[PDB]
Amino acid sequence: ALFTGIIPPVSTIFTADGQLDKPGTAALIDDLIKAGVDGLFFLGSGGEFSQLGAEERKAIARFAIDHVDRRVPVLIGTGGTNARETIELSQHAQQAGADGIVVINPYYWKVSEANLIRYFEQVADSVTLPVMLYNFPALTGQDLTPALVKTLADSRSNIIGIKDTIDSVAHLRSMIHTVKGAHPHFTVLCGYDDHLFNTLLLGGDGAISASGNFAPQVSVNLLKAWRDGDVAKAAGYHQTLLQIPQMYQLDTPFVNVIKEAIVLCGRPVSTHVLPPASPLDEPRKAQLKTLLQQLKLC
Amino acid sequence: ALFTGIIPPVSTIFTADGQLDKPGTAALIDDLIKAGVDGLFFLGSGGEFSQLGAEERKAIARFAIDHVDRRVPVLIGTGGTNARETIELSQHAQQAGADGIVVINPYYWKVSEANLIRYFEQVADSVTLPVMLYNFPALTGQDLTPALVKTLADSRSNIIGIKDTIDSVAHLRSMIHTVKGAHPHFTVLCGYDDHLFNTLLLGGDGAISASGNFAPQVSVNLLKAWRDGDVAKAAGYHQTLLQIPQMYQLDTPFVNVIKEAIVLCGRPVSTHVLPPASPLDEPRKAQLKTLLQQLKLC
Amino acid sequence: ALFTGIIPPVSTIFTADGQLDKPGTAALIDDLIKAGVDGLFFLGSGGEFSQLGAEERKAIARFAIDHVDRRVPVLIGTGGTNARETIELSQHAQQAGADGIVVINPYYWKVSEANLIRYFEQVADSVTLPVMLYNFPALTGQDLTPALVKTLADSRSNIIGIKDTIDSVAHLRSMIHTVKGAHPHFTVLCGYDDHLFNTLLLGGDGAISASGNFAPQVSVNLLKAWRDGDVAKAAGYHQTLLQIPQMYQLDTPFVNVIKEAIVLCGRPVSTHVLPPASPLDEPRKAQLKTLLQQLKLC
Amino acid sequence: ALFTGIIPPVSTIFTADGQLDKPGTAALIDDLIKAGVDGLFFLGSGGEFSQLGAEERKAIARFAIDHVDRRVPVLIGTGGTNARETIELSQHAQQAGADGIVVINPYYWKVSEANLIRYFEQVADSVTLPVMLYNFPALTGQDLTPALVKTLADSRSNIIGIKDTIDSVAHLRSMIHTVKGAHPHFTVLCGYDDHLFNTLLLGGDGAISASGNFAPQVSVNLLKAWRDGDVAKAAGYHQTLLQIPQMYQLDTPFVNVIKEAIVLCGRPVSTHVLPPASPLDEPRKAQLKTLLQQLKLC
Repeated sequence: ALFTGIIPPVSTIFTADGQLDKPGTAALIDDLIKAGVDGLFFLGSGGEFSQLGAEERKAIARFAIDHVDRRVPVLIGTGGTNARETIELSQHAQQAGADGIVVINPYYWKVSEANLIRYFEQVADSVTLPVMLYNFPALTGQDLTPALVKTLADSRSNIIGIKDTIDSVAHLRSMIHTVKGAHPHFTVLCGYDDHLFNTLLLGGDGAISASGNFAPQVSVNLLKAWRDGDVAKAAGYHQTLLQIPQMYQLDTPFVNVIKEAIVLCGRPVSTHVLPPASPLDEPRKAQLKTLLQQLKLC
Repeated sequence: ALFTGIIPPVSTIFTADGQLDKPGTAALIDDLIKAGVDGLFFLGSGGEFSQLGAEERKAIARFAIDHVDRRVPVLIGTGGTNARETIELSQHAQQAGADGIVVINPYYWKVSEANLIRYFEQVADSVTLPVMLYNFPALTGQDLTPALVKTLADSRSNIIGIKDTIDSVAHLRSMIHTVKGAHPHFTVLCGYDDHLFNTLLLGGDGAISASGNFAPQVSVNLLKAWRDGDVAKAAGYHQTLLQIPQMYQLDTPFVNVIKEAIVLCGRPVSTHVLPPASPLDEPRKAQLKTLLQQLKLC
Repeated sequence: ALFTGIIPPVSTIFTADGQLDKPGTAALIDDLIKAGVDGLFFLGSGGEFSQLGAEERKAIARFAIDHVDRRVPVLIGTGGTNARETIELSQHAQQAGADGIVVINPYYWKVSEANLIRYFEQVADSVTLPVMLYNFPALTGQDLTPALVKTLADSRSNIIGIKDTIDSVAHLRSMIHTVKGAHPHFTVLCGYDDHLFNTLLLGGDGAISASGNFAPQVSVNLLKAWRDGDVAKAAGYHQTLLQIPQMYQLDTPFVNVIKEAIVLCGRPVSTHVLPPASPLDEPRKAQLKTLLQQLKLC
Repeated sequence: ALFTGIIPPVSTIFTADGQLDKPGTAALIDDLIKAGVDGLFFLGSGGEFSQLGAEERKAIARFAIDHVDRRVPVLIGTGGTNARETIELSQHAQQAGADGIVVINPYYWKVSEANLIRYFEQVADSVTLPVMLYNFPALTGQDLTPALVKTLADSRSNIIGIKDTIDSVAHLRSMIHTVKGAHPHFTVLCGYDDHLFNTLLLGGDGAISASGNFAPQVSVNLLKAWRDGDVAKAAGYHQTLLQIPQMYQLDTPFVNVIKEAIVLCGRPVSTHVLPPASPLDEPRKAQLKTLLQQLKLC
């Protein structure tokens, strides 16, 4: 099983001009590796992939991969609506030294099932890297069903995992039963902090969630306790993770909230976010600070 | 805080003629009280209230309350679309000796917010009993928001709880935060087996869920372990509760599955369900058995 | 084709104490027959079926059937969630002298397709009357697809039409293509005022819509002009029907608006509605008046 | 009022290698101008904007603008998820000689209302050109409400129109009332063939719809009859438009269908579409043919 455990969707740090901030991004990366995470996911939703151009995306992927320097496995989010660009980004990721790619379904047109299967087959066939699917139906408007994901895992042997970003115990349970039933080593990662514990108890593999960025120790220590067989200690961390997502209601998008949390929890970086996201105002930063303090996160 | 803990939505047991089966109903009630439940809820969704006439509802309430004979707190589900009837069913439940009523929002017309607040205020004023709200938006098509629930709890002091039937950590967390923040003794009970653990860890109060009928020991042992500070033990029971809901997929509606489970787990009753529900077939009964066996429930 | 043309969903008139107002209801019935409608539909959504008990429904049906006295075809809405009651209301409608019944799908539980087919088969077999289906997915949360409706028309020969209540050209077109393609005399009536014209141009058969109560001359004259080949005259009435539904925004439910409009347009009746509906306040009554006056309807 | 009447969302013609086909696109352009359209819209949804890179889009806009050579007004679709790119495409379109831009809301993140208002204000402030909004909630997952459109029309005087792409008489009626009530020359165009007639009768201004490509004469002729006060002639064209959208069911996306209809109605071009769209198979091409022949379109 590839890409198991805690694999944060790393924020991309930008300067005030909206250019990749190399020292800031590098420092966040080294904080996360230092914290014991199992891998790093660049250019996911929280990494602002959808607000970046293709060449910006390539430059960021290359920098991120080079800085990591094989210390942990690296995943690159290569999806979008332009399928030709997906292939271009996916092959670039492979050429630059990524260990895998993460591919969301096209989120403008909700393409027919036949087009959807064909889309994922051809992205898969375009690289010889492992491929992880990315389900985010709140944003895409099209759920990757456990049945369709099984079909894909049946069709292509490099389709080996999923980030299932959904607030649903049923979706996760059924994803694990349906797909891991047929494909024992298929990786099921939840996209939400507050589902890591259940995911593990259901027989899934970990999480790619936002709090990996500013509070990686909570998820890391939950996974460690769980693997140790210390279910009480695991559940104590889960109790914190249950409460964290209150801060994501502060703005939409909440990539600004995640970067301000990174700052408040001890890492000085530019908080700049790319439009149409916008800075978190002072009242909502104070609100964030008090929540992080209440959770003993800073 | 009223109605806390494990409060099963008791199945209504009927003979072949579609008439109340008093001995079957009595025996189920007596099984559940013996299992150590904290209360009994009659004529919830799983009790088939929506397939019953007003007079039959009154007959069932009467019989159930009298048999319970004050051994545990009793809730009666009195809602529907006919608000005159809701008031009639509520005052009947009070006169008959109920300890509280559970009231769903009208589920044909999704009435305006002003009509909805008025409805709930009107039914709460019709009785002097405690009133629990019932949120089940998958069936009602209209969610009872934490903000609207708070308004109701501010507005009437006998509106004291909610059964929040939803597969959503966010909805439960926000319910608890919003309403219990304002009303510390307001009772939050989840409607799904697989959210009990999370509900307790979030600061809520228990569950009214289907497995209460055929595996009450699992939720009962979970609540007891939790209240004893033995979180690992509680998590062990949660792991069973996480898996149980796959049986509910066998039919729609799944009131037939619940009764077949009661029989399989050791209580012989007739498993008759009211139209438009229909008998569970032999192949699906066979799948139910092996799931219950796999979970060590029979 | 049975039950074609203009068939108003007649409001039920009640006294201030919430009982059937016989003179008021009889006079509304007589206005509509005088206005040239093709049928009368009692106890539809606008007739407040979902707010009335079983015995009130029987009483209203009997009175309405008797007052009409075979001068136009009479339909009775017999649906609900209690399928045993649907059968008993449908059999009563037949014995009382109704010409057909209109049956909505169960709208609490969205039953499996197997259960849904079985339900409509059972109701259709309980009577030797014409059966019209009622699709209202905004309220039911479950669409009667053209495929499913064709399966029902294939299955029972007394399932002979549908009231399709949806703001969708595509749903109406596909309903007509699919069902009338296999059953040329299956009747398709739209449930909204502003789709009557399109329904006719698409090859369907008329409307059961709210404005049939207070402005029946608009629909009746549209249908007449269309059959006369005076398409420009039809389109002029259509322009009025396009603007009418802004008045329905005044309340939810808007059964109060419909009764107030009957009054405003010349027929003094009591405008009492059953909870959870409530009286229309004086400002919205005035707004309703100004909308009617703008459309030259009073 | 700017950009009224019939403004097709022009197909982008590509060669078998996926590059802009200049002579094919030029021929389509000249066919439409010659058919009497009131303007041309490049890089809408049907123009495959979402499957194209930013540089590809700039090349297409430049070529289409230069080929039209001021013969009719030209709109360019500039939107996407990357707001910085939206501004860059919008400024490029103005510098290239476009008459206006059409801007969809961001369709990955559904941004907060504040972020959404701010986005359209900054795109509008980036150009001195007329701006038309684009509502397509089936694809974006975020409806531009009549109330929000009116707030934008109040805020920026170059925000002067909307393409409202919705199967809804209610949405169109309310859009027209709310926004044109406040701004009499704000232009409301429907996005669907089968709502053109209702749009005009409601007080709106025309259509940007797929059949403008292959059957422009139907819409042009309808608009001409309407403006002539010959409503019966207009309604005869509408009867064809009511039936056209069956063909769009043949694939998702249906950009392939539109180009194959262009070919079947008499203009030989390459019918290549960009992934994740795919070629229409021979069976579905025949089906398209028979549908066009039935409507006397080829």
